Amino acid sequence: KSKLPKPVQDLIKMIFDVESMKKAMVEYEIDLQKMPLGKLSKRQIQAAYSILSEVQQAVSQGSSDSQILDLSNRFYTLIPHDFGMKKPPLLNNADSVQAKAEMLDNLLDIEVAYSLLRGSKDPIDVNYEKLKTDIKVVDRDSEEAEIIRKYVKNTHATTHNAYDLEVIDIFKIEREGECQRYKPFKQLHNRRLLWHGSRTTNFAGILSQGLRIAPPEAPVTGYMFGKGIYFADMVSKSANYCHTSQGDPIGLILLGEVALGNMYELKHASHISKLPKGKHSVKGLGKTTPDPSANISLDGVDVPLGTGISSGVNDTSLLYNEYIVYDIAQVNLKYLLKLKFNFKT
Ligand SMILES: CNCc1ccc(-c2[nH]c3cc(F)cc4c3c2CCNC4=O)cc1
Repeated sequence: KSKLPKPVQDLIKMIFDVESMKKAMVEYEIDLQKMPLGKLSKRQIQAAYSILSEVQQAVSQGSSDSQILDLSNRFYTLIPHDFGMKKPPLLNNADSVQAKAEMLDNLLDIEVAYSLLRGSKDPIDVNYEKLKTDIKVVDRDSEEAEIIRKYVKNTHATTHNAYDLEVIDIFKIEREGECQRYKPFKQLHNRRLLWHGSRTTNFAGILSQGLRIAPPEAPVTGYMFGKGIYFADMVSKSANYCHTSQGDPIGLILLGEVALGNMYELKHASHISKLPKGKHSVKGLGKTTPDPSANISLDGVDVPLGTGISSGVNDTSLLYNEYIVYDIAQVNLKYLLKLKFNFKT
């Protein structure tokens, strides 16, 4: 009965895949009986973030093993885990705290996906409408597809040699309310078409609610430029955040129009609470940048699809550029790509 094109139906099945959600939770060693998908709650996850912030503070402060163990046990009480024969890993380093924070980020979007899914017509059409997003297939033979394929081909980083990328499908997307929300930023200068990678299990949340900023209660660990929305001009830097594997080599990646305006240019980590007055974004400066002479205009937006060349910058923490905005209204999502990851083994 569903009149949606086959590629769009396949996308809906992929994003609302309950088996992918359960597999993710098993990998995280979550107790699926004590915290089923339907029992995930914002208030409990909020409280879990706060505890992880206390753990992060305890670890860097060099607190006693007693107070670290206490906080570690409090986290596992809020978010039940099942380690089987193995005892529960002690949360006593920054990497472990960041891994649990990123698990919570993914769990929240899985909760959104499951709540939508269980919230006459073909089930595929019903679930499509719940995304509150217009999704159209971009024709393979179109100049539009040629530009996007070239962006993918040209901006694969030399140091990301674990996989090759193949574009399966290109979708043009329009989130309900996003045009009205973006309107004020639409006439800002320096609008750029940039990559945003995420786990497939996040995309129901991303399409229904848009790209969002980490809450205050989330720990600061791994936010190089503070709590904002991060984008790449190199497809492979973003593609890495799809967290695809040989077992599941199909990923989803966004092209967003980002209203960057006056960029605060940084070479090193700075946890931005407030931009300098007159700045609209941060650019992390990479050693390698898309060749600016190959910059193209797609529907009034700059597409940096040039091959990676040396920037001017040797004295930087970053191999590749990154772009951060601190207002959700500065992003207009344009395309969603289904990518095949061909791992080299
Ligand atoms: C949430 N834990 C800390 C954290 C995790 C991931 C990111 C991040 N940095 C990026 C740079 C970039 F150029 C592109 C991306 C990211 C991300 C994740 C979002 N997606 C990206 O493509 C930033 C902070």
